[PDB]
Amino acid sequence: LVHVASVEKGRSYEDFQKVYNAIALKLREDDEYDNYIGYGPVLVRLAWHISGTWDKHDNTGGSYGGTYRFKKEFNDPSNAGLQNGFKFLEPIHKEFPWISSGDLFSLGGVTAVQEMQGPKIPWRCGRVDTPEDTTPDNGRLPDADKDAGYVRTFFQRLNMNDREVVALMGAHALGKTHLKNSGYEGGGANNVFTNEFYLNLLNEDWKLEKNDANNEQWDSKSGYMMLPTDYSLIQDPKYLSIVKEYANDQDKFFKDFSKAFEKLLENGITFPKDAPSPFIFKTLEEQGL
Ligand code: HEM
Ligand SMILES: Cc1cnc2ccccc2c1N
Repeated sequence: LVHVASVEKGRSYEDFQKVYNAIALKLREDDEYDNYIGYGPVLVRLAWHISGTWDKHDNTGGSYGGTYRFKKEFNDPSNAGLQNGFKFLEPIHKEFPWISSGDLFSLGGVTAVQEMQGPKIPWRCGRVDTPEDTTPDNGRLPDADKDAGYVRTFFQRLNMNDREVVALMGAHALGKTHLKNSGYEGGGANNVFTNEFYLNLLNEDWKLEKNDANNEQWDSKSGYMMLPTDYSLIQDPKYLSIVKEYANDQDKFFKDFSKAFEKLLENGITFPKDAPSPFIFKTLEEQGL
């Protein structure tokens, strides 16, 4: 099963910079969402969930086909809460109806990372909408109540190794869990991309507690939380070494996250030899906007 990137007809960097800018300006504007967190973190999670359905074994799922727009995937219990991200992107799609759904969802995640002061994430266009019958079944996204071995095995299906997994998990610096979405609660309210997830893991005094949904999570008296799968990164000695590395080197974390996130958003896509190079979009701040 082959998905060949096909550039939206006649479009080039400047077109996609315009879409980036529209997303970024709306991120600035709609600042009240989720107790003033803003839409940045949910857009990152949306880009990951539309990509994280991929299966390397048969090339099903993945960001290419934009299948989150269909009911089966939109209604996946694992995706509860992401409708807010979809709704945010609706007026962007109405203004730029030529962009494919997979390109829009993945670009939303790139734009959010960068606008939240994260690393630059090179991004490639050319995902093409596929029909409703290509929508992956529910159950391909990961459970949070599990251990390091589960996490490691899970991510092999996405062709990610230990360093890639630990780097990607650093996105849990962003946003928060919501009891009604996932059965986990808390995590404060950060909307600036940093390596703080790793600092929090190593430096806080963690207690294993039950939340109001009767699920276990790790809590600190400072008011932070970690999912069982988050905490597994310091329980496993291979993951712990990498956590320590990222806790001690912001730039390395940024560079490794950028690579892993681009890879995640491109899994399953065949780029022709004569496709455009990846685009690196300027932030609003870089443009003086
Ligand atoms: C073992 C892997 C992972 C598990 C089990 C997991 C689980 C979760 C859970 C349960 C939530 C809370 C959802 C809610 O209540 O609203 C969440 C939020 C989030 N996840 Fe993950 N996640 C994983 C990996 C990732 C990855 C790889 C990324 C992106 C690179 C990511 C990005 C985020 C973001 C940004 C949020 C916050 C969303 C918000 O504030 O609305 N997650 N994740
Ligand atoms: C501090 C922390 C830890 N884990 C998280 C998992 C998902 C989303 C946000 C998180 C978060 N802010």
